[PDB]
Amino acid sequence: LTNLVAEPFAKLEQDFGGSIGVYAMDTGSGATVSYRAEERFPLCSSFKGFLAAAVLARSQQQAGLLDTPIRYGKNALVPWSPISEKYLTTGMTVAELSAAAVQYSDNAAANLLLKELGGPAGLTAFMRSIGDTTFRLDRWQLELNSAIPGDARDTSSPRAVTESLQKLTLGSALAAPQRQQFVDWLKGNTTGNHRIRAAVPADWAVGDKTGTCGVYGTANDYAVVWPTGRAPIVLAVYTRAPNKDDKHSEAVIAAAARLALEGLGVNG
Ligand SMILES: *C(=O)[C@@H](NC(=O)[C@H](N)c1ccccc1)[C@@H]1N[C@@H](C(=O)O)C(C)(C)S1
Repeated sequence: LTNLVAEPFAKLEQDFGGSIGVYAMDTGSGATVSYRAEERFPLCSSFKGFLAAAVLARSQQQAGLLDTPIRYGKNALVPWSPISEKYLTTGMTVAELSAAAVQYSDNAAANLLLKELGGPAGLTAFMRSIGDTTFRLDRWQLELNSAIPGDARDTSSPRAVTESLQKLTLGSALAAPQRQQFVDWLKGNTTGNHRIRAAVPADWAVGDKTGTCGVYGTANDYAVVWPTGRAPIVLAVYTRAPNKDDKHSEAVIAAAARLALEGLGVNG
């Protein structure tokens, strides 16, 4: 049921000047679209969705975790921290940091939450615990964005991202209240309007998390999509390019998502 219908991903990545990795899953029939799906690509900020899921998992065992206030000093503010910078003088709750990391890709909030989980190895351990043997986080923001060609640190594959996203949003990896909260955070994301969402009709529900490393044409998005009248679709789109100063493209991510949906026979 893989690639029942061929799509021109090769021409798309050639026009972009890099590599594109795609894995899309129709959760009803099990049919898939797959292109470079088992290659490693840098996560960039897309790790933060899984970080929020790991926080929610912990909260099943710590009833008070989400409401815990976290205070932080100016030395915790990283470039691109649009929410946490407004609460420096007050603090934010764990739930609010999680929402900011997912929905604004707030870099300081993500580092604070990583600390709570025991750092990159603690997030990697959570992904191992849901059966993902590919994902690895090695460093913190912003060093994890280096996107060096051939470097396996801070990478996963489009396929493993999609498989883990499915387990967390639709499967049994989180208890039902935490599952819906993860979904609601993804649905409220603000940074993805020009990526997978641009290929999804306005009358369908969707949640996503983006990543943009800033170098090596490296950027990405993953999403769960609920077309009306059929089962949901889970997909991941990752890009990279050979030269440090190659620019990323939002349009190429949207175009790859359109091809994935066409390949699954989802009318959009
Ligand atoms: C994670 O990927 C973060 N990326 C960065 O901080 C980069 N230094 C950067 C690249 C391009 C423009 C500004 C910063 C954050 N997540 C990105 C995303 O979710 O697409 C981001 C651009 C919102 S910042």
